[PDB]
Amino acid sequence: RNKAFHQLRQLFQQHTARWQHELPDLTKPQYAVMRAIADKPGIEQVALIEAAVSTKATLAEMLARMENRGLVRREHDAADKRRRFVWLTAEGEKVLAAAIPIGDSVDEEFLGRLSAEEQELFMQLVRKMMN
Amino acid sequence: RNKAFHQLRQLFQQHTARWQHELPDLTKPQYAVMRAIADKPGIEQVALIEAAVSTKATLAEMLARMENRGLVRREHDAADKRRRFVWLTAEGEKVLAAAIPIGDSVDEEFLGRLSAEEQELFMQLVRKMMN
Repeated sequence: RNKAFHQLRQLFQQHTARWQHELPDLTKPQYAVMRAIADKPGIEQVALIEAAVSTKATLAEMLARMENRGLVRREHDAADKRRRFVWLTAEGEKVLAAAIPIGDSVDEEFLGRLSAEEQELFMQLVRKMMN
Repeated sequence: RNKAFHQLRQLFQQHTARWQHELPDLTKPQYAVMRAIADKPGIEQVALIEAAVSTKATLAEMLARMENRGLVRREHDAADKRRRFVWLTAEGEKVLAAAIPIGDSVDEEFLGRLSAEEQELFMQLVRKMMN
């Protein structure tokens, strides 16, 4: 179709499908969460919605499953047990470190068909469409 | 993040969220299916996976729910009851015709921040990354 956002879902689904084959137990939302926890340990669970793209509900179920698999650990505010702080466990660290090159490689199967200038320009368009 | 595909999911989720508010009972996959049935009535259910971006399973559940709401109707091959042909009902026609301007409008909140040349160029990048 000639619809930009239809072709967008085409590209996004192909990337997701390749991601699923390569990382069957770590989806892109789960991977992004873990990336965001690594470069900000103790990040607030609420601040992790922007840093990972999600809703409060989806992040809650995600973090529960990751907590259930020993990938992350969480601590609460003593004054407001609603707010939570999230860290990556040593097991989660190992999972994340191994997944980064695989994710980069899945990105590269698509980004690699673009020049560095084209990749940068794709990024400025996507950012201009958001802000 | 500086990751093109992370920002892609950012843009795609914002568009989906606005789509959900405007068309709560017609998701983008459901809308794309209906568009593809309109300009090819009697299309084979299997051929509707490409024309709508989906898996066989997701399309089956989608078409069942749409059939259950009288939006589409289906006929089978007499020699192979597995294969199905899909049409839009008159009620589905009305739903589709009303949804097209709303969808275009949701697309426009993002595409409108781009010049015609920028929109065309975003499309060539997305297509170059797929083929």
